[PDB]
Amino acid sequence: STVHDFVGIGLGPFNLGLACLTEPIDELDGIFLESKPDFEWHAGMFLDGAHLQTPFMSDLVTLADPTSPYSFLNYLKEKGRLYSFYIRENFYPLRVEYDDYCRWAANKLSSIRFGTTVTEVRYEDDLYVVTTSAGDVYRARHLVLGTGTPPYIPEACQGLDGDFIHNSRYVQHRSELVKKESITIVGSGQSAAEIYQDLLGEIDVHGYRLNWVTRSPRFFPLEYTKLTLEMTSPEYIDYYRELPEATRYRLTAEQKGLFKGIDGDLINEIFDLLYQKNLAGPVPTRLLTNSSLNSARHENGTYTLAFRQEEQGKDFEIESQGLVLATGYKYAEPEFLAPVKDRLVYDSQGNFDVSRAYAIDVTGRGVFLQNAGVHTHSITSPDLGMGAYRNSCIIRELLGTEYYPVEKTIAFQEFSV
Amino acid sequence: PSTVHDFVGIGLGPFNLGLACLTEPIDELDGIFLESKPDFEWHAGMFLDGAHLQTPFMSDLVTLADPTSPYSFLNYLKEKGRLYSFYIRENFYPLRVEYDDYCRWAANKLSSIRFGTTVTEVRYEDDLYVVTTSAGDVYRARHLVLGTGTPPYIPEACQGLDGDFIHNSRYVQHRSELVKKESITIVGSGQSAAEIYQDLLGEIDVHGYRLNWVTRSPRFFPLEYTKLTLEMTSPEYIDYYRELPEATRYRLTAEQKGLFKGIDGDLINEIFDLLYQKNLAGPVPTRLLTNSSLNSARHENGTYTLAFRQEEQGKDFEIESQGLVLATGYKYAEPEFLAPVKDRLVYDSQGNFDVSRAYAIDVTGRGVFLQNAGVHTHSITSPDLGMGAYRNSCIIRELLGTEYYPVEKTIAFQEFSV
Amino acid sequence: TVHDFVGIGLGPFNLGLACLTEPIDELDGIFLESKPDFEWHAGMFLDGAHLQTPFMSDLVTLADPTSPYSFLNYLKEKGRLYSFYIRENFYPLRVEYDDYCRWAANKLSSIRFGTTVTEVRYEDDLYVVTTSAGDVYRARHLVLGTGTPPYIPEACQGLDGDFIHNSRYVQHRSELVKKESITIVGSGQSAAEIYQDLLGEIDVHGYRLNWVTRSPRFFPLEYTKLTLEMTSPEYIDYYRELPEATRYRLTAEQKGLFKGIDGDLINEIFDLLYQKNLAGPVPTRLLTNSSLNSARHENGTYTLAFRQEEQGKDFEIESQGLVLATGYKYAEPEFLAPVKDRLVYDSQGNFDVSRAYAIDVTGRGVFLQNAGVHTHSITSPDLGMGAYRNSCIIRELLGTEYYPVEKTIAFQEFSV
Amino acid sequence: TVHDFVGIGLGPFNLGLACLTEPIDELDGIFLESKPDFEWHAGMFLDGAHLQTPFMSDLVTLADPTSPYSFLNYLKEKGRLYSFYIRENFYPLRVEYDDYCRWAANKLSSIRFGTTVTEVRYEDDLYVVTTSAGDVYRARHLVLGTGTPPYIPEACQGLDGDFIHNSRYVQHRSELVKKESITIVGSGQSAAEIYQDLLGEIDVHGYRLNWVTRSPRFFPLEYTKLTLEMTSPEYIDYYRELPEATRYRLTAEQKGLFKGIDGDLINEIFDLLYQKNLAGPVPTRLLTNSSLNSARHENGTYTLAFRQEEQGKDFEIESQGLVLATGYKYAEPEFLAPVKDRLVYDSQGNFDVSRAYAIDVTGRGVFLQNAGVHTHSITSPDLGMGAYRNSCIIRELLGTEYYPVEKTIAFQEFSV
Ligand SMILES: Cc1cc2nc3c(=O)[nH]c(=O)nc-3n(C[C@H](O)[C@H](O)[C@H](O)COP(=O)(O)OP(=O)(O)OC[C@H]3O[C@@H](n4cnc5c(N)ncnc54)[C@H](O)[C@@H]3O)c2cc1C
Ligand SMILES: Cc1cc2nc3c(=O)[nH]c(=O)nc-3n(C[C@H](O)[C@H](O)[C@H](O)COP(=O)(O)OP(=O)(O)OC[C@H]3O[C@@H](n4cnc5c(N)ncnc54)[C@H](O)[C@@H]3O)c2cc1C
Ligand SMILES: Cc1cc2nc3c(=O)[nH]c(=O)nc-3n(C[C@H](O)[C@H](O)[C@H](O)COP(=O)(O)OP(=O)(O)OC[C@H]3O[C@@H](n4cnc5c(N)ncnc54)[C@H](O)[C@@H]3O)c2cc1C
Ligand SMILES: NC(=O)c1ccc[n+]([C@@H]2O[C@H](COP(=O)([O-])OP(=O)(O)OC[C@H]3O[C@@H](n4cnc5c(N)ncnc54)[C@H](OP(=O)(O)O)[C@@H]3O)[C@@H](O)[C@H]2O)c1
Ligand SMILES: NC(=O)c1ccc[n+]([C@@H]2O[C@H](COP(=O)([O-])OP(=O)(O)OC[C@H]3O[C@@H](n4cnc5c(N)ncnc54)[C@H](OP(=O)(O)O)[C@@H]3O)[C@@H](O)[C@H]2O)c1
Ligand SMILES: NC(=O)c1ccc[n+]([C@@H]2O[C@H](COP(=O)([O-])OP(=O)(O)OC[C@H]3O[C@@H](n4cnc5c(N)ncnc54)[C@H](OP(=O)(O)O)[C@@H]3O)[C@@H](O)[C@H]2O)c1
Ligand SMILES: NC(=O)c1ccc[n+]([C@@H]2O[C@H](COP(=O)([O-])OP(=O)(O)OC[C@H]3O[C@@H](n4cnc5c(N)ncnc54)[C@H](OP(=O)(O)O)[C@@H]3O)[C@@H](O)[C@H]2O)c1
Repeated sequence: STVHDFVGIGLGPFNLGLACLTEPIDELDGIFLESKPDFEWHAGMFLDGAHLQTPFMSDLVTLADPTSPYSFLNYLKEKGRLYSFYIRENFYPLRVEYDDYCRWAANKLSSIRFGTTVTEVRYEDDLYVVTTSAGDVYRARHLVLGTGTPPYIPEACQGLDGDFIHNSRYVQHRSELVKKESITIVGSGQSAAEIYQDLLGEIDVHGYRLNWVTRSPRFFPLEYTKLTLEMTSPEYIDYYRELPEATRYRLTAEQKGLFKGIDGDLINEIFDLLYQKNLAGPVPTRLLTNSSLNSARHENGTYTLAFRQEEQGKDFEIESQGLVLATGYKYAEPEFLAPVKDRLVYDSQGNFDVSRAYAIDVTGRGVFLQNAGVHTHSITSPDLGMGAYRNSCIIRELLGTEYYPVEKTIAFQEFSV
Repeated sequence: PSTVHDFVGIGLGPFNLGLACLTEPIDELDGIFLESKPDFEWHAGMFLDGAHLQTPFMSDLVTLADPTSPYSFLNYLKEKGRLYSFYIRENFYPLRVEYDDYCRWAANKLSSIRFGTTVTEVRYEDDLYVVTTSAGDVYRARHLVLGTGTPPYIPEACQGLDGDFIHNSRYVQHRSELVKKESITIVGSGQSAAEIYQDLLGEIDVHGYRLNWVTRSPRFFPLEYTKLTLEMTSPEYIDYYRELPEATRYRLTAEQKGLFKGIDGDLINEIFDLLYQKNLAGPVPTRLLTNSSLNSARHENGTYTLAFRQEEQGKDFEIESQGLVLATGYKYAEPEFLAPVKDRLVYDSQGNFDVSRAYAIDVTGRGVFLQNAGVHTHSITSPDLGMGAYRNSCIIRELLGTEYYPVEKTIAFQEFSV
Repeated sequence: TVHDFVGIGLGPFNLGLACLTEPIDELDGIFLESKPDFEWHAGMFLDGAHLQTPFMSDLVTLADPTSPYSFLNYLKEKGRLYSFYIRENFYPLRVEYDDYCRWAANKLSSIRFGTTVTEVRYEDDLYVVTTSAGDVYRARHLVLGTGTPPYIPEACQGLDGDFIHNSRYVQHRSELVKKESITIVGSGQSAAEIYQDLLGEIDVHGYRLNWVTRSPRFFPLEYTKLTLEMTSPEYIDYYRELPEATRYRLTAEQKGLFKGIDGDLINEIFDLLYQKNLAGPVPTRLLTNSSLNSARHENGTYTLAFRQEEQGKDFEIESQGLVLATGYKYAEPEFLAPVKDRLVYDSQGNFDVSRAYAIDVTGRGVFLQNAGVHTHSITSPDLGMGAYRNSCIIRELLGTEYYPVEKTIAFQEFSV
Repeated sequence: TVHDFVGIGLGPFNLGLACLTEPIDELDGIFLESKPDFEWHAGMFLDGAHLQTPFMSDLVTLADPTSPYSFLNYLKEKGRLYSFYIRENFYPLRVEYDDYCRWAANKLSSIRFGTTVTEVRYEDDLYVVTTSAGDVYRARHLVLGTGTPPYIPEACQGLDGDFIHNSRYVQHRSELVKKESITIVGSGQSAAEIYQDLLGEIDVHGYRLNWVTRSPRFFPLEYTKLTLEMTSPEYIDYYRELPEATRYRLTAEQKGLFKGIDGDLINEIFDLLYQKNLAGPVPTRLLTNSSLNSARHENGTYTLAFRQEEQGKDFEIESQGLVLATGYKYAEPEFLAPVKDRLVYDSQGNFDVSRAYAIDVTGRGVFLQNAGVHTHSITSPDLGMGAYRNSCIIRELLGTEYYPVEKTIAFQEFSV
């Protein structure tokens, strides 16, 4: 029956931003399929005071069209909170506020189908046939994959017994963790430090042991200096994508400090808190680096975790009743892409050889990939501050026209000669 | 010549320009704006290097009334190809030259502005306000929105003073002359004076002049910018402040000076650090004096003879300076062109415009609207860029009868009235 | 046995005088403290609370950085100097500063704890100080350092119930958080710290939280560096020489210079209000320009009659908890009754403190720590000027200037 | 006359040793310095330049806060203590620290300025130190503190023209701004301060400003407090015990821990670029990943051959002015030639500095200040660990501890 211009699979910030940007475009009509009954953005990490790491301009539309009615500032105006935000004079919205803002934006759009899980994608008669778990079938000429990056746990914890959790479900399991006699957090990303700051603040009223163990060499901060922020730019992606595949993969091993790590102010608040608590006596906490969790066993409601200090070359074990795996996220190719696997391009490492224009299929403009492209677009791939730019390039290729102006240079420095 | 507009805006500063930007998509409103200068220009004499706004960029021409408006600072940055650079800069306060460039950019997009037009006479006839220009043109409108700003103020001691002294509003144009002199004296301790002092103190070793900073103020007090005090820049505080007695309001205007005047706290601290840095190499020939009012001045032998009095201590003293920079502020004066319609304007017991809560100054309560110059009725919000959109939205509401842009009634956590 | 001086009270100002006078052998002093050990406003030991002056304003440093009683040498001895080095924060925590003073007073032998002064007499060119236990000390000079007791409004004198002055907040916090409603009177630094503490857990206990003050705004502590130059020797020289009526009118105008709120705490309070208001309306009220004029206690509930002094309207507030954060005030200690004929007073009844911090007819017999805002402006209760004042006292007691006393420190001139 | 030790060189580390050993009567030391007086990188005395470590990292404070040679006591003597207190900045200006170090050296009795060491011999179980003037000193121990001389790329060895290393920038600034083009090579803190200085006057002189660096990014100095805990005694113990190949790999991947740009300075450079770009296109280039491989001089211009080592592309830059901010490197001094057999080397040819900072076969005869990143990681050139290493050196010299040597300062653990 009906054949749309494109189907959006998943409705996270990137595909929702595409939905807000394509809604006023008449000659371009797409639909978005989302498994959840409504938008929801990492609710398990809705800690008190938690905020974005990027300014409010990295919302769904502003960096492409500040006049769009779905901007964060327009959302604050409708809620009667714009003047209060003006006085707050903070660039970073709280996560619970950004999540409510996204739900508010998705509710203004009619191109979204909530409660719809894509289970099969087929290519028939020059059309992509999308089938959902409820049996509904959609057809279109292009696809925009925005399924995000699911949680990642070390394989040493796959099949582990007990009540251990990934950080993506921390808030729902907080009441149980604070009742235990010991808690161990694995990892040292931003989520680990937030949870560590959270549990360390109440370490007196509960009396547990708090262990923070990570494989990284240091609790390194997020490199947020402005000359480095210029690498989140179109001209750098131009230079980075043209590099040989071996150079891009070697860079990704050394560029994790540019988009991961801990907020510098959070590290300093954690030290200040440690200093404050230690005035009343020794604090029952441990912080270890260069230690990789290699195996874990459960018994009597207690975990025996085996680490190896890879730098020192020594093994040690830690016993703890609570286990929070703040081990990050990792993309895996969705199973619904199996019938069209022969139409998708791959690189010499088994991952999608994403084009400069964010395409992953043989035609070069049929299947578009949101996120999951660090090996081809560097730190800009999961960046909320580049979602409107990427959606601009996707709109430009889908439409042929540059509906939203796409900047070619933004940086004072040059990366290529 | 046969047209009757809904209103005529007199003067095109940031407040009336914001009204122009906000009424442009309103078809039921027919406005026209008359500006003396050939183009927009915003205190160009204070375009010192690095100088920036005291209010975040959301206090632009439209955003607090309509973030979706095409005349916002963010949309302007997007069009200039600078939006991502400002994103990385991560600074709420635009440069002054940047804000000026943005306002000229927005005025160029409108069709309702007549530049090079100086209003000389306003008359009332046939239930219409007749506005004559210096070129002889005549515009008729049902309403008026007055936005002529606040001209410079100099003390009575300097009226009819000889020499090359300057008010701070002409500093950038006279800077290359001032740095040649043997001594410079700054009078006043507002934000303008401190910016000039820092600029001249930064080059004190390159030019070898004495640098005097003398103020009538009791201290170099900072701009009170803490957030609970910022909540007084709100509509609910205006509701409270406006309905206070006239004597109470005039007393608060004398005491609320540190709320919207004074110096940025960061600038005061950077001044001290620079004094500390320069003092390492030897005595810095600079004087910082407070509680001292300039009572008399004369220009003889090519130099100035300033007579001060330390009002708190009660002792007179003199300062000799070849340069004189009066950073003594601005003050509104009733424009001459309103003379033929003073019978239709409402005044308080002090002789100033008894500006209504809805920003009207005429007898009907909705014919002549006043931008700025309303501190005695609207407190610190009167010259605040962060309340221009709010005032214009109330003005638009009185012109239409309907609230085109939503007008917030409460924004603050605290309460001011019981 | 007759000493050179007897110090009455052992707060930070007399303790600093103790550490500064220990190496001076030509001075014999003794200090009498009522309490068993040193304790500094322990009722305000809120979590994270810190000083409002940098650590260089400790007991000795601004007079002698080499003294062994410095905060830095204290940290060195506690194995915490390097951690403090990484902390890179000028402001010690309040519990830390209390522990530091306790560590310093207790390294000295000139302090007699558990000793309350009851009467002071002048008998043949000597000051004779008798204690509550009957013992008697004689000295040629006296150094009064008894501090400033809490102040409560007249509307609360003889008030029934369990209300507290903020100076006893830490002890009574467990019971206040049980109540259905809490009202804070005042808007100083103590009131805002308590408000921030109670607002942080307003969801946990679900009480209504009121913050009503007589101040016109929640004005911040004016802390910019050019204003800090008024905490200088040259400003006291200028301020003390002003006419007494000028000084008294100035004290009403310089409240924001030392009796406000830390600007960052004000901003933290607004952000917490903004944060909690996302979930729903926060049951809190913040009112200004309101004076507490009468209070009554009925069935564990307080009825507080307020008047908005600017608007001119009365209003009431019902609250089960009442925290008076209404500041402190110096009262003439009754043990000075026999020597009142030797003390100099001004036209308003307060001690006419000389520039050299003396309050007796000889200009060098009785010295007053603190309680001198009307003569020395904001420098009187300032920990940053405790070492300067003590070196001037030592200068009078010695005849020679032991510790170098700065004459000018500021870039600006206050006097012409 | 045979002393207990001879100090060779008088930089901050050996000057600190001199202040810490002055009150030790059981120790007889002497220090020999080539300069007529103390001078600390005066070629980098740009206006506003400050230390990157707090003032507690002075000559003595972290070992003995009571020492009369502390920065705070220097400020007291200069009548500048209160103004510094108002300044409330942890970082002294470089001109200030240089004046303070000169002040401390003039108070001491153990320094011979204008004395260059030309030879070191070992005979009769003593070290023989011969100066260029022919004077001969004997002592049981030696402490080497000759610093790290400038390093320039070998592509600039024997280069013609008026090019300079950044060590001499202030002396050549007047002539640099007259040229039509200036190129800075490298991206440490030195290069960034120079770029900011020249960019600030780019509208006054009309040169083109080039900033090219082999570094992959203009990375900031990692200064967050959990990383600062790696500058600690416990991290040195863990680090030194690691295998030698592991230590040499860490020195390559820890340049951002002490050899970056101050984060505030990066953001200021970007803001200045934003500001000046408002008026028009600013004539400046910033390039990374580019190594300088060849350089030749023509008339009064330089032709520089660069290679972007990542993109794999050669390019050239035409520049009249050349400023090499390429860092510093320790080379073994020639005066150690006769005693090389008594020194210990590792597999790479560098000194195998022990945990107690010794480099001689006896493990306690010759100590090395600085020049030990491969053995003590980022603490080796750090002013914040100068008093600690000097306290250990004094412990080895005196046989036991004189100043308290902390065993643990951090909250985290590095060894398991
Ligand atoms: C706690 C946290 C905070 C972060 N903060 C920031 C920040 O401040 N700035 C920044 O730049 N980055 C940030 N990131 C990184 C990144 O921007 C986010 O992870 C972001 O959510 C990624 O957007 P996405 O749409 O690609 O993924 P997601 O938000 O995970 O979108 C995936 C969506 O697709 C749906 N879906 C999945 N499979 C199917 C299917 N088969 N059919 C239909 N729907 C499906 C899912 O239900 C989900 O709604 C943060 C990440 C985390 C975890
Ligand atoms: C240097 C400086 C910086 C400031 N920065 C800020 C800030 O960051 N934030 C803030 O909130 N406030 C700020 N202010 C205060 C205030 O917002 C400004 O003074 C602002 O320019 C006032 O706008 P206005 O339109 O009322 O006056 P103006 O900008 O002065 O507008 C008056 C205009 O009307 C024209 N005009 C006058 N008479 C006539 C006539 N008869 N016919 C025709 N045209 C006429 C004039 O030519 C002029 O263009 C600043 C003030 C100064 C001086
Ligand atoms: C919570 C709080 C925090 C403050 N923080 C700062 C700050 O950071 N910086 C600053 O500059 N100022 C600060 N102040 C203000 C002021 O410096 C302090 O109040 C300071 O404690 C005053 O010192 P004092 O010795 O004069 O008074 P106190 O510290 O009160 O000393 C009085 C002492 O004398 C004893 N005493 C009283 N009567 C007798 C008697 N008859 N016989 C014997 N002993 C007696 C008392 O038991 C007590 O020990 C703060 C005040 C408060 C309340
Ligand atoms: N709005 C916000 O503030 C916010 C909040 C959360 C996340 N984010 C962003 O989301 C992204 C991910 O953040 P994240 O903190 O959730 O995850 P993350 O940054 O990827 O951190 C994962 C941590 O787990 C460690 N790890 C992995 N496997 C391990 C093993 N076997 N044993 C021990 N440690 C192991 C990793 O060490 P290695 O270093 O060796 O890999 C790493 O330290 C980042 O880009 C972040 O900026 C932002
Ligand atoms: N965006 C920006 O950065 C910026 C720049 C400039 C201005 N502004 C704002 O514009 C407004 C005016 O600023 P402004 O600094 O130009 O003026 P101002 O704040 O009014 O300062 C005037 C100074 O001159 C003093 N003075 C007046 N008459 C005197 C006399 N006879 N003798 C000695 N001193 C005398 C005044 O002392 P008294 O205190 O006794 O009156 C006062 O200190 C302010 O609200 C300001 O915030 C903002
Ligand atoms: N280490 C620290 O950070 C720290 C902590 C606490 C205190 N301090 C210092 O200790 C001193 C005292 O602090 P504080 O906050 O406890 O006292 P405070 O500064 O004197 O504040 C007292 C408050 O109570 C108000 N008040 C007085 N009588 C009232 C009445 N009848 N009705 C309503 N309100 C009334 C006052 O309003 P009015 O303005 O009208 O008088 C004032 O707002 C200050 O100098 C402070 O800087 C420092
Ligand atoms: N307190 C202060 O303000 C201050 C001031 C100056 C210095 N310092 C400290 O002194 C130490 C040295 O600082 P520094 O800035 O003088 O030097 P530096 O940190 O060692 O920086 C040297 C720069 O020159 C580059 N380089 C070397 N050879 C090159 C070549 N052939 N071609 C291109 N680039 C080349 C290096 O690239 P690579 O990255 O590949 O090596 C590096 O970027 C640091 O620890 C610093 O913290 C402190």
